Order: sequence, then structure tokens, then C-alpha cells
Amino acid sequence: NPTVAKKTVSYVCQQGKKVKVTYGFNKQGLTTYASAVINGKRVQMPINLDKSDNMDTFYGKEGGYVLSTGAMDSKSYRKQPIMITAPDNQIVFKDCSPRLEHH
Ligand code: NA
Repeated sequence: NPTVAKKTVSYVCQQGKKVKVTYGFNKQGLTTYASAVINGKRVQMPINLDKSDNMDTFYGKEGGYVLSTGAMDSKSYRKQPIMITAPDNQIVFKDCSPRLEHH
């Protein structure tokens, strides 16, 4: 198993939507998957190495839910805004930033 740690981020999205996403991480601090409960079911989206590059990271298969964001690693992951697209190509969580909890 290359996943050795997992970390969770809470987001606030447009249209008052909220989503919590758990990311798996390997020993190098890269990510291995994104997971979120979507319509009361957990959806597991492995990192898509066909689509991901130096600028953009994508999780999920073609035909499924896809999380898209910027560069993701153990340094960056809690600062990156995300979006989640449904299998039918509708954006179901839009313009999601990680929540400020600072006093
Ligand atoms: Na993030």
C-alpha cells in the first residue's frame, strides 16, 4: 500500500454547499486518492495520473466523479481550492475553498 497517511479538509463552496475531502498520501508527501461523501455515499477517487500534471491534479476515472485542483502535496494541500464534477459533467461542488477556522 503506497498510502501511509490520510488528511481531511473541510470546504465551503458556492450555493451554500460544503464538502469534506480526505486525501491519501504516500511517503514522499504526494497524494494517492481523494474521498468524499457525495449524496450520503462515500466516493473514492484515485489520483488520475493520465490527466494530472505539474499544474493540475485530477482524482477519479472518466465516467465517474472527478475532483480537480492545483498541485497537491503535503505542503500545498490545505490551501488549494477544488471543484467536483459529476459523471454527467455537471459541477456539483463549485469554487470550493478550504474553510478559515482562525480566531
Ligand atoms: Na485543499
